[PDB]
Amino acid sequence: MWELTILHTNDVHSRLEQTSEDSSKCVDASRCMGGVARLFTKVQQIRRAEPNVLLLDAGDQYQGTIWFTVYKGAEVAHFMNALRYDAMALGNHEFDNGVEGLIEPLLKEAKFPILSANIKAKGPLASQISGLYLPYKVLPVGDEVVGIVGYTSKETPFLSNPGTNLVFEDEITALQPEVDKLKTLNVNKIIALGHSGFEMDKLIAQKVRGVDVVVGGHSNTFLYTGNPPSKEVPAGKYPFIVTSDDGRKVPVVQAYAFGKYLGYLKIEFDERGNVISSHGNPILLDSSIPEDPSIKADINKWRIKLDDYSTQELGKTIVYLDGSSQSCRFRECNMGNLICDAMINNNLRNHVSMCILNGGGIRSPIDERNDGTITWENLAAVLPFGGTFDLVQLKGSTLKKAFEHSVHRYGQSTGEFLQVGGIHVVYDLSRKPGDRVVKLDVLCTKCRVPSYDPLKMDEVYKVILPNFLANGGDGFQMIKDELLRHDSGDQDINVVSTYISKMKVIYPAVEGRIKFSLE
Amino acid sequence: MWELTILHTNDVHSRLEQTSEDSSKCVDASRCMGGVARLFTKVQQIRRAEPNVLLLDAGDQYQGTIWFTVYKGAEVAHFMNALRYDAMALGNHEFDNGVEGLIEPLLKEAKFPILSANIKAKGPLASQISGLYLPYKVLPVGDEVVGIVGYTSKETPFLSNPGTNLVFEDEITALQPEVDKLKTLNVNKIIALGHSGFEMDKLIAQKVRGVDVVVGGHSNTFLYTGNPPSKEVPAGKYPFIVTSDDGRKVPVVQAYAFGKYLGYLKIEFDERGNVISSHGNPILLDSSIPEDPSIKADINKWRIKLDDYSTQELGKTIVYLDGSSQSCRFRECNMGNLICDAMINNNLRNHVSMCILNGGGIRSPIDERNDGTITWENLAAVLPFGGTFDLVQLKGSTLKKAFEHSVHRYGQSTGEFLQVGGIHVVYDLSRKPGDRVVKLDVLCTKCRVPSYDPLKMDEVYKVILPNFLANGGDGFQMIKDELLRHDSGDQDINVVSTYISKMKVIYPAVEGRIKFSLE
Ligand SMILES: CN(Cc1ccccc1)c1nc(Cl)nc2c1ncn2[C@@H]1O[C@H](COP(=O)(O)CP(=O)(O)O)[C@@H](O)[C@H]1O
Ligand SMILES: CN(Cc1ccccc1)c1nc(Cl)nc2c1ncn2[C@@H]1O[C@H](COP(=O)(O)CP(=O)(O)O)[C@@H](O)[C@H]1O
Ligand SMILES: [Ca+2]
Ligand SMILES: [Ca+2]
Ligand SMILES: [Zn+2]
Ligand SMILES: [Zn+2]
Ligand SMILES: [Zn+2]
Ligand SMILES: [Zn+2]
Repeated sequence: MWELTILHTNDVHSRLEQTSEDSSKCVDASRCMGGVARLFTKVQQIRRAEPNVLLLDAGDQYQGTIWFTVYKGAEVAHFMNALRYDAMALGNHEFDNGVEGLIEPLLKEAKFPILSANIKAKGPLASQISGLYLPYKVLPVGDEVVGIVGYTSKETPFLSNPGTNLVFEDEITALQPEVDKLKTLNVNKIIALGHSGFEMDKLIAQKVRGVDVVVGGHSNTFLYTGNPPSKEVPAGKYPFIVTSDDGRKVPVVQAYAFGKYLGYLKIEFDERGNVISSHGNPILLDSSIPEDPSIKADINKWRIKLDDYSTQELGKTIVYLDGSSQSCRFRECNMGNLICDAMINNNLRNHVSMCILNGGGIRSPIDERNDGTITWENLAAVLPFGGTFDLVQLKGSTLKKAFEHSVHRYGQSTGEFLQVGGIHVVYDLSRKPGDRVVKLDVLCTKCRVPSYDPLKMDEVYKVILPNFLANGGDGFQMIKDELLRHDSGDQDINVVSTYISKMKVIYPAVEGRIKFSLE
Repeated sequence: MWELTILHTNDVHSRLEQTSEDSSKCVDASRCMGGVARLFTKVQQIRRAEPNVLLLDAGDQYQGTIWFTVYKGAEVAHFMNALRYDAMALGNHEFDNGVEGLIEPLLKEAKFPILSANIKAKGPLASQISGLYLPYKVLPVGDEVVGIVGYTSKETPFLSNPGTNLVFEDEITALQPEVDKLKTLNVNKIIALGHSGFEMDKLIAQKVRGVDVVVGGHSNTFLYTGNPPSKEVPAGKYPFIVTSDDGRKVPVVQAYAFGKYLGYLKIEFDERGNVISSHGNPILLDSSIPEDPSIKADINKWRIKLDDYSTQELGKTIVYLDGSSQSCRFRECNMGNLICDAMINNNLRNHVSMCILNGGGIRSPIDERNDGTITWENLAAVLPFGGTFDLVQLKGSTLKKAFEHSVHRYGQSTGEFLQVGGIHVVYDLSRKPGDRVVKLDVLCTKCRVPSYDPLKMDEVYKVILPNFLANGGDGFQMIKDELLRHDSGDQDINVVSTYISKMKVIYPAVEGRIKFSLE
């Protein structure tokens, strides 16, 4: 038997420092979690104990906090290099700052292979990106070799800005010939490492002949065997077992997000590279694990430059600003109401009364226990993308279809669920998709006293929304296709920041803007 | 036959200048109404035409605009004297600034008799107030005499600050011996002029033997025969006929409020002072009637001092601020929501989440068509009383009873109807009084994310409300009797003014805080 320990992270999203349990800024250091210093301690402890170890990342290191806004990936190359990651697969957020934002800060500076087998470069770009990422890497581990084959979401063109020169093939189509090539090179132990979501990961496990294990990301999937150590509810056992079409049991793993957990899988291989068994569980990187002092001091050095975004108080909150995915993708969330109220307040300076906002665009909560203080740093984790809040004119029919889209596949923690302003929507999830909106009232504009009236299909409404939605992001194709007017607006973070400074003390409530009917 | 023309006003409430149709500040002079200059023109036109005329006021000249805040009744004595009023009865708002606020500005300066037969002075006050008001006045009108007997609401001690030295008797008990005294003096034509409301007026007509006509006020009752000329819906025909217990047809009249109409009743008397017939209608004092130039110039002179309250823009509204009685005493009104939002914003600077406000305390709307400008003058007509917004701690049971009180006699345009903040109430008017509240949800305080939960009878809530309600005003005896804590707060007008200045542009909506169930 030959035992391999796979350590893995995914969707770290710029949480270089330790954080609160909800992955927002660490205030009470006594109960903080994650961060690269604490992760280092845990990894080193495992490397001391186990002779055959791989530390892998399944993408989306890019984007999430002021670390990325300021260092733009240089912090990722630096601290991943310091942690001695063995390999990384490209995620969609690695393309947020174009191909040049991936090439210069990360690809040219990483000391570990960066992988994607389903990304093919064309035109002038093909010439200089050659060699900076690889379809696979064969890694020596003890007296053996392990093949790692990469993959990135085929949907990346729609999720990010990878440009016109990169082609994203179907993951299964692209993976099979690379796995077959590795098998002809006598590599009998193969890990598929990539960034497409748990559903695609299970499909890769089922269909790509020769993959022994799948390490994934993108869906922030939490898997656990037994009693979970924190608030994340398991979506399945760890590892999640898939029976392949050629009859093999293939473990599929993922480790939630934000560096809160370290994924840990032990695989028992035979001499021909068959998986005899596997077991493990994600390790909660809580305060019981000490933060490595060398890494922590280097984090404290890089932290100096970021304190310009922490010293200015924009305002105060006396309520928890719930920007969690568990709230904002399933129900009305007070962070969504705050952001929509700021959006409407900004354009009103009777003009435009309605706001829609994809809940998945709210990327972090903000805690009120830090003497209620809100800084640019706190808001930057909520709104990291540098988008704008645009003015659009829609038909009632278009809006009805958008609200049907908001809940068409409700229950999967998808970002399309809409947060609102100037709208009172009631859904009935017992009804079929496309017919779940049972009430949709909107604030009148052509009235001297604003009040709620039923939306009319043949009428025209002005809505403030992110450019992400005006461009048909999150499958809101009907908005881009059917809109009547589209005016570009102010930068998202500046809109909210200005609103918080005007109000001084905020207390946004959940107040019945979105409801679900029991009957 | 001897014909008398009675001209009458009531509840003028400091509308010395002409106003908008809704009785708020005149902006578009082309369509403005009321005011003392326009009233003078109409009265003079009638005096030229009819030889036997009386111009009467049924109280509540005091309180309503910056005119009263600044001149404190000196403007009332002055312009009533200029209009040559023949008599006035004391209203409840004539006692708002104590007995000294009635005595010095008005009683010592009026050139016409001021009347009340059911007000008896005691102690040290009895000595100097003697003669300044009278129970009645016998007035020469041509070759005849007409007796006018006054009356003031027996409830004045609870509605105003008349002090401990004045006793308010039952109107009928006090009126009968004065009417009997007038009959022994061979006065066969008697007008009862007073300030108790249309219901008491009908009772006086029915029960006080010898009263030929009742001229009233206090309930802002609009009566009309035929098609009404503006937005006020008639409560009955003009005059309203009562058959007395001794078998006589007694006309009862009232002329709405704010000087928008001039009450006009022609009475045909026989030689023994029996009413043979009567007819008339309130005259809409609209732009077709020219404003008298002499009065208008004198109004413009007194106006100079008030322009200090008009030059400073506190902020802007882009919506009509509906502070009308027709909205605020019957349904959720956006002026109530604005005032409750300002009340909560002021104390929050999780602390206190709920607001209740008697709709009758909202004394005027504010128009948005004046380039949306809001001044101290505009807010002073909304909040003329100089009250405070106090913090109180109530049991859920107490709150439930207050909300039952808010709709116990719904439909009568009474001021107890509550406007709210941090409360979602649903009423069912088909149910019996005391059991009409079908839903009452309140914003949690002991929660990190505020949200609505059903009120609990045995729990404790902190509510911001006017001192008027904390003192059990508008029959909210349960608040004064059952409250657990009462802290005095900031001046009402300053709270709203400060909130408007912080927001800069306001757009309060009607948003479902108060609802009525159809079933
Ligand atoms: C501007 N920009 C990025 C971008 C778009 C185009 C061109 C360049 C850049 C975004 N803008 C906005 Cl508003 N919402 C977004 C965006 N990126 C994701 N999201 C949201 O995040 C949800 C997915 O979150 P997760 O479940 O954590 C997976 P992942 O971390 O891969 O995003 C989506 O369903 C969206 O709602
Ligand atoms: C402070 N103060 C006065 C006052 C109280 C006590 C001691 C000294 C002064 C008031 N405070 C407040 Cl908040 N609401 C009031 C008040 N005076 C009336 N109201 C309201 O106005 C309604 C009646 O209005 P109307 O139908 O037009 C008759 P009227 O014009 O006679 O008031 C009442 O039902 C109350 O809701
Ligand atoms: Ca194998
Ligand atoms: Ca008579
Ligand atoms: Zn991610
Ligand atoms: Zn992703
Ligand atoms: Zn009045
Ligand atoms: Zn009154």
